[PDB]
Amino acid sequence: PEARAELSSRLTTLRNTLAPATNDPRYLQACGGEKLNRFRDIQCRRQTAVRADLNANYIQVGNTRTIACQYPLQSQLESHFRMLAENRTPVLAVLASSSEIANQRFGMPDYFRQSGTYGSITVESKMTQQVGLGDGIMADMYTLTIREAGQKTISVPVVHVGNWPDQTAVSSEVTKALASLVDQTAETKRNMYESKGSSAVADDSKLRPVIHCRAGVGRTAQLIGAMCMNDSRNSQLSVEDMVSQMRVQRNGIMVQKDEQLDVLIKLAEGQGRPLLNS
Amino acid sequence: YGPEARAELSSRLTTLRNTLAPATNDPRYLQACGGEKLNRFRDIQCRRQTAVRADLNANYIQVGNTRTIACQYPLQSQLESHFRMLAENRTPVLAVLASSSEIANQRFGMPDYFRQSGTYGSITVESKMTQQVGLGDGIMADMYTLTIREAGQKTISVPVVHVGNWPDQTAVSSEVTKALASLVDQTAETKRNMYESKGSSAVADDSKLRPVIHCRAGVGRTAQLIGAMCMNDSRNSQLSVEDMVSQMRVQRNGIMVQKDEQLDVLIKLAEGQGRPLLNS
Repeated sequence: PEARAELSSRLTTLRNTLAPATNDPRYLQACGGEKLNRFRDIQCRRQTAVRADLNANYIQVGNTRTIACQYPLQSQLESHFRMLAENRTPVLAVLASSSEIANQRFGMPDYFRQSGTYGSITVESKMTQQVGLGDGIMADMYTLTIREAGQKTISVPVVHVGNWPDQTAVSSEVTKALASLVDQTAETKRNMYESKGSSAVADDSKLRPVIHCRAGVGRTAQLIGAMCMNDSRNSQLSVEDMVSQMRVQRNGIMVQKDEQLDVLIKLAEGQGRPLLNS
Repeated sequence: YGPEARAELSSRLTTLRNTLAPATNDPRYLQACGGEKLNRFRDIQCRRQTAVRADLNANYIQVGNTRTIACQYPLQSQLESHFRMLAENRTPVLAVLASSSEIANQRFGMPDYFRQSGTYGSITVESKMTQQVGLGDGIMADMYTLTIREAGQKTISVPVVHVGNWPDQTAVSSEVTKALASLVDQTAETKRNMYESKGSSAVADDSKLRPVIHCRAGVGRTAQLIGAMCMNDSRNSQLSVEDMVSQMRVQRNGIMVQKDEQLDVLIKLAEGQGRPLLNS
């Protein structure tokens, strides 16, 4: 009760500090009258921005490097597939469910289960299997081939959690299962780039897991937090440090709901990881 | 816990299971009287000593402080006796752990007795669904009030917690199981206190006001929920996981905790409490 409440106070204060002012120099602004942020108040830390036209950030919490982003707006699809291609994406985790995707009010393009042409990019996907994660939650696996004029064809593994519960929170147990599936798909594809001699492997802003739910601050932060607690080398980090690093690297809302922070506390607890600093 | 301790736990439990295996017309197990099918599955029998009625495959279980009734899903021909058990028991909560998909598969012969209104010999029942409660990971408990009316007898209302979308394929995590054990306890606690303010004589009877729990055979998911309910009680602290599964098996049959995945939920919950797995 006590330490959790204190953890919330420090994170609320940080959040308030990070709040976006009008045309805030810390946050990426829409250059050119195109809509950049899907939600007016979930903005992109400029400094860690991957591209000027996407609301997406490079995050690194300890040893864990990922890209967290919002679900791309229809107009952002070509830049979004360019980000996935240049990054040589070892795994793309989509945490928005099929019910969310299919509800047109939300305007979330089904870009990875269909084949399409986006400016100069042609993509096609193939479903290869479903993997159970626990409690009936299933990850549907797809191969996304991105082809571009004059450029190489890049294949991106997609882990889609098709039936992520729209109502309840996902347990820490299913979250750890999903973090582990995401690391193993990433490890495998990374070793394929390595055996083919891609320069990609030497460049630390490449081969990063790309993770997004709808806005890229709730579920996204739950999974990234779990992937960090999973890598041994992150031993020294408290929950206070991890959420803090995510917030100053994307925006103040990373780990948006209490239900998401409780999953991070449960996992921490199971490791003897500290919640707070001191 | 350690792979080693878990493996030893499985050895002790397998030996007990083999000690308890039913011989032909075994005196420890309830035998079908006449040409009436008693057992929904012929290998999953009913311990005679703790049996509730001679015509049901259902047992009184008491692990430490926790008293429940575990039964198989009643066969069509057992529905009147089943409703009599639920009424005489003054059942505070009936937890049904078989999903809607299982119930609707006619090959399985599982009568949908709690979501419909019907007449079974002299008993008339009716249900009303009152609300769904979310347990975690998209699993939902659908709540129903079952009213059992019988000629010359009182009308009794049984709260039903139905886990409508219990996953048919995977195991249910310890987190959702803990959420389900707690809903069941709270529903029971409430109906128990209504009988108490009304002055029910039943609250002093230790064979009454027991949670009735059943899945399909009443040995797998049933054993998972009952183990969790025992661990939610402070007076059961001294008991290892070996003692709880061993008592359940001697009180019903030795298939209680039917799968390894069921045992692993019990080990995860145990671990989170610093409860021991083994005895010594």
